[PDB]
Amino acid sequence: SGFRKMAFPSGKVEGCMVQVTCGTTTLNGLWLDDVVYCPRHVICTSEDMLNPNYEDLLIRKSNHNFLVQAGNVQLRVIGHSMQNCVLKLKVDTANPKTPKYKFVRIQPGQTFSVLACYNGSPSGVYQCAMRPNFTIKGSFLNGSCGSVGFNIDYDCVSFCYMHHMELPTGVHAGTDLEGNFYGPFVDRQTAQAAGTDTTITVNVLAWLYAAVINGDRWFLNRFTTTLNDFNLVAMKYNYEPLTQDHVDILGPLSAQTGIAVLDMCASLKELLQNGMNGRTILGSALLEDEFTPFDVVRQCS
Amino acid sequence: SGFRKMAFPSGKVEGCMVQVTCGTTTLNGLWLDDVVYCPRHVICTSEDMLNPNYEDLLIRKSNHNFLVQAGNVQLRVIGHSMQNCVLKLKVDTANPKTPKYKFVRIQPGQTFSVLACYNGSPSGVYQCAMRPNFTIKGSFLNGSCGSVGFNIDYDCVSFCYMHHMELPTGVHAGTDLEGNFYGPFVDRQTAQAAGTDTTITVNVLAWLYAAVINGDRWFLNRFTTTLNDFNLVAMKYNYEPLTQDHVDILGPLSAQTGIAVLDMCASLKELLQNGMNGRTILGSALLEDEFTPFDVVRQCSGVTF
Ligand code: NA
Ligand code: NA
Repeated sequence: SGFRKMAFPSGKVEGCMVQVTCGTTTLNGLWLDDVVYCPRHVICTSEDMLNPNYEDLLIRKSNHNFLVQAGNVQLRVIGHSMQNCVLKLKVDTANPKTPKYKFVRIQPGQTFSVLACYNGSPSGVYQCAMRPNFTIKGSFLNGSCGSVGFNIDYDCVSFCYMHHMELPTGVHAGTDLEGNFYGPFVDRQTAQAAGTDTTITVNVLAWLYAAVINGDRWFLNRFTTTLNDFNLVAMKYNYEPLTQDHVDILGPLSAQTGIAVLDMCASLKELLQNGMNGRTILGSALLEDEFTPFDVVRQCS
Repeated sequence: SGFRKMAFPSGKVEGCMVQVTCGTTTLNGLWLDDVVYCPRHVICTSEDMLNPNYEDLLIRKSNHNFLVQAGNVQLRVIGHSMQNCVLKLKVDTANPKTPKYKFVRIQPGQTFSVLACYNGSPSGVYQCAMRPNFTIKGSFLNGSCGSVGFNIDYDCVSFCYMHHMELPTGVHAGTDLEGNFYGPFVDRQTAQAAGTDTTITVNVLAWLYAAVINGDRWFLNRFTTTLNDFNLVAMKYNYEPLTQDHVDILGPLSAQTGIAVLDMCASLKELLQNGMNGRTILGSALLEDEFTPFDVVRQCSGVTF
């Protein structure tokens, strides 16, 4: 039993982290087969961080301006291209530690693990979620750009996030591994602000189902609700609307515990109205929204 | 910026995990050099688990009774030996992935990373602390026995924990890699219960410093206190005593933030005596105590391995 926020084992990703340097700037890259992926702003200088013209900047670069270091080895860049906001450096050597992998674009509410790196060396691993406003509440210091987020299923690593920047609110923004940003953000240092963040409702309900599994029932009630009445209420607490897709995703947990999905919604509505009265659920005094319905079955059932 | 519960990168340990099978029981083993380590209760069965004699059960076993499996490769056991509560299986192959490593025993309040495995397959990693009552609040389902806990320093892995059992409270108990239990527990099917737990005070203080470093400052006040006066309040609320050594260990963070430890203790005192007034610290409504001062310095400085 017990319920921890759990991250994926990071070994398969550790063997892919490299250091990429252009002029004065050094950040992390991802070495897979004979390609190193990194954020394109590694070619940006102090002078033009507001309105960098990446096409004009990249055409002026030679292969040997890119310094790639895998551990103690220096890799030879033999070609370069840009795909949206991700730089792709072709190297002469394929990474022998390349795992089975794919690139996936995730949706808000989905969870993944982050391997925070500095100078191509791993610092630590943690679990997090894509917030509804397309940011992540990460732990990133200067030089962490290029760290990646991933899931692991069987033996296949699905890369879903690359870190690019921190916003004034302290939260973080990045791209998928095809270089498309999550959310309405751009790799420019002009004024940008995250949209108002909300709670991932389907994840909260999943975590309340996990509590019942693990034996906790003090928050249940005899009421049910209509989907619409629930959303009217939850929106007033800055909760994400619940869709019929979400209701279907929770179908399995509703079976294993015998509590109908709209029944559990009534309990959540009551918790928002009352708080926890000094009590806790699964060791937390706040409602947790970074466990997906999938994670809950992974770790419980 | 940002602050998260962060585990060590686990690659060096994933290369050492194997599956051990004896009779009906299957659990995880740690393969280092030419030895596999695992809990000795793998040789137990239904009849014996209530009151076993591990001396006697083991001399009855033969090397061929132990099926050791590294991925899809099978290791030949050529010797078996017992050290306290861990079984040592000698194999005919040294693990080519053996890291630089060391066996250490940790103290209550210290933190480590756990690589939870099932059938020898690493499944997840999380950060936890050795509670003052010598349990860990982990996440383990059947088949996770033999999962290990570790720290990393520079390039060296310090193995400090091996999981053995779950307690009726849902918390977990285990040993160091020399087979000595943490806490007053035995590897038997007998009535066992965790002692009453307390909160790791020096870690709460470390976490308050982390909140300040990240710009969360509402709980600070103008007041200072005395080690003696705080400890009488701490004991009142089931907090661990704060020793002078704890104060020195927090020195770096007090110098980096300008809040003396006893200045911060006053803030913690007021939080114990008044609550959180309906607001949070680093996104938590409870006081976090699973970050050590060293953990805080390292996440805020960016040390790598
Ligand atoms: Na209900
Ligand atoms: Na104070």
